[PDB]
Amino acid sequence: TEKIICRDVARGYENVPIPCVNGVDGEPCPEDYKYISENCETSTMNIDRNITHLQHCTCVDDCSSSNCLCGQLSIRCWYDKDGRLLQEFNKIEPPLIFECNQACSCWRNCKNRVVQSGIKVRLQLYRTAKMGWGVRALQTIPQGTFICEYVGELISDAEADVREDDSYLFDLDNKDGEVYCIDARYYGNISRFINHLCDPNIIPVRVFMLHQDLRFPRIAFFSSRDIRTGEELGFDYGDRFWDIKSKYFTCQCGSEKCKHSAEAIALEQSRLA
Amino acid sequence: TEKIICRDVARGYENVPIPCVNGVDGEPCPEDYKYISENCETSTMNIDRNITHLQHCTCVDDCSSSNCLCGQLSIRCWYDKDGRLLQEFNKIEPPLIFECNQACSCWRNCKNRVVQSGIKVRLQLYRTAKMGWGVRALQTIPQGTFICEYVGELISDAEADVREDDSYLFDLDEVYCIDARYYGNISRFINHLCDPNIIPVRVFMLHQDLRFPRIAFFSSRDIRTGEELGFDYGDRFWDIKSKYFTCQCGSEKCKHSAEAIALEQSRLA
Ligand SMILES: C[S@@+](CC[C@H](N)C(=O)[O-])C[C@H]1O[C@@H](n2cnc3c(N)ncnc32)[C@H](O)[C@@H]1O
Ligand SMILES: C[S@@+](CC[C@H](N)C(=O)[O-])C[C@H]1O[C@@H](n2cnc3c(N)ncnc32)[C@H](O)[C@@H]1O
Ligand SMILES: CNc1cc(C)nc(Nc2ccc(OC)c(C3=CCNCCC3)c2)n1
Ligand SMILES: CNc1cc(C)nc(Nc2ccc(OC)c(C3=CCNCCC3)c2)n1
Ligand SMILES: [Zn+2]
Ligand SMILES: [Zn+2]
Ligand SMILES: [Zn+2]
Ligand SMILES: [Zn+2]
Ligand SMILES: [Zn+2]
Ligand SMILES: [Zn+2]
Ligand SMILES: [Zn+2]
Ligand SMILES: [Zn+2]
Repeated sequence: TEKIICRDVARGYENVPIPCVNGVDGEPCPEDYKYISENCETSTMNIDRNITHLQHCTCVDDCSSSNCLCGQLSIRCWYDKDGRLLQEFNKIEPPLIFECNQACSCWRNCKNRVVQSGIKVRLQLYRTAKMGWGVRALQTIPQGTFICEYVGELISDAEADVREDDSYLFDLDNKDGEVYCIDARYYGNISRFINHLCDPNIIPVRVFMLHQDLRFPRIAFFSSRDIRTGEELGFDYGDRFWDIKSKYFTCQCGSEKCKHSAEAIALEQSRLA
Repeated sequence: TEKIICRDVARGYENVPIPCVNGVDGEPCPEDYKYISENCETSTMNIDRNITHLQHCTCVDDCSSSNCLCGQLSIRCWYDKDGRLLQEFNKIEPPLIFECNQACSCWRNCKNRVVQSGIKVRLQLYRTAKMGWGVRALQTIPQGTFICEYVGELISDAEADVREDDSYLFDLDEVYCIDARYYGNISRFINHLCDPNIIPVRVFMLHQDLRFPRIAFFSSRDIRTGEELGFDYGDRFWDIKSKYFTCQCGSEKCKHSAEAIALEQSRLA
């Protein structure tokens, strides 16, 4: 039987509480980590926070025009009037998003500040059947809605390379130079509990807000389709993760489209010869 | 004969709107600065944002216990149940206040997060009689209430020493400064009073880089509606600006007026 174990795993560090339940086994509100709502550093990253380096807009409306420079650096501004991704949004090739910032002319409440406004939808940390902890929606979520940000600790590839647990890494794809990661292992928000789905229902988008240091995009998940209450959430972890993790365990998403089940895995070894 | 010029000079960045009114002359909503709710940088200040260098507490309560480490770092926690300073607060030389942080065990709603929770009282930017713009209250403000932070651009004393205008400099105790000239919030418009109803306090929140305390204003006594806010700018400012102009605070205790500046000029010779 199900029961509210933690009333709010975010200790009210979010716009809404995110409670945790377990109706599958006897594991408690996990506490092998620290909840944070915003990214953190351990080493010196020296994010460029130079207010003059900020590409801003001069809009004096609600930034709903196409003349918003902030909403040009991403071709179009990709948010509708209700702060959803355009139905025509490039869901496979997600461009960089530059939200309005503190150098802009617009008001804090313009139409180009979705991600920076924090979680809005009601989420729940819950015990899955076969994947441990997972996240699910306690409400329908229209396609294109912002769910939550992938928050954790900022580290270099050289740091990631030598960390015991690689279970909670997230790659920040940068065109040039050195590469960086978010490790949600020791520090993280709700999103650290999102599982991999072979048939995903959210997508990550690299976003820029209070700063535009291309080394460190913030990662925001939006719903790639309508989501029915109670439905588990999950993005595609991609092959990097699976190539490493397969020999240790097997996908359990269950989707017939499953590309990483013990069955589909062995089918390709069988297809080999 | 008073007009409302900006609905909110903070462009909706504060918890509340801060409107501007002019009942004196024909000067409009000031617009030769950028309004920001949080301190900004131009050049790198290399603040220490390392979460492990954060001294945290491990309370499970609302941090009311005398056992909250954060509280102790400040001698004790100086906030009452409603977030106001204690009547027994050192108003002359106030201690640094370490608020709870993101590494603390406590909840975001604990008793030790006043300043980080933003402006609560209703303020208004208005045109004074002889002091240009000023900030006044729209409500009574109980003593020890948190008002606003002095927000601006962090600069070294080397940088400050060669800034054209030194009118929006606020000093921290390596020397660094907040210059609210090109970037600032409502506090950039608080005038100087010889009878100051607010005091600065150095605070730490998301980080504990001691070079960079954030500056919070609290009422030093009760404040009636309409009453103008103002803090003693200190003698550094006046020993510079005296020869340029003189204090118009209007106080009977005023110590920088034309009268006073001449009274001590001759009270000597
Ligand atoms: C970032 S964590 C997600 C939260 C995790 N379920 C937990 O309870 O901590 C990812 C780890 O959860 C498990 N996991 C996530 N998605 C899975 C999936 N689709 N199938 C099987 N295990 C999965 C694996 O142990 C994986 O290394
Ligand atoms: C930090 S600004 C205060 C905002 C200023 N009233 C304005 O209109 O922008 C400080 C400047 O305001 C004026 N000022 C502030 N306090 C004053 C006082 N007590 N008497 C006269 N002028 C004052 C002087 O021009 C001073 O250099
Ligand atoms: C270990 N060193 C590095 C270095 C870099 C640049 N990226 C990564 N990324 C990485 C590696 C392994 C992973 O799983 C085994 C993952 C993922 C972890 C779970 N979160 C979803 C993304 C895949 C990411 N790791
Ligand atoms: C110009 N260079 C420097 C360097 C340093 C370390 N401090 C300062 N502080 C300073 C100088 C002049 C001031 O007024 C003329 C002020 C003040 C400005 C207005 N705000 C009230 C505090 C006094 C501060 N200035
Ligand atoms: Zn705009
Ligand atoms: Zn903008
Ligand atoms: Zn905008
Ligand atoms: Zn699968
Ligand atoms: Zn505490
Ligand atoms: Zn604390
Ligand atoms: Zn606390
Ligand atoms: Zn005076």
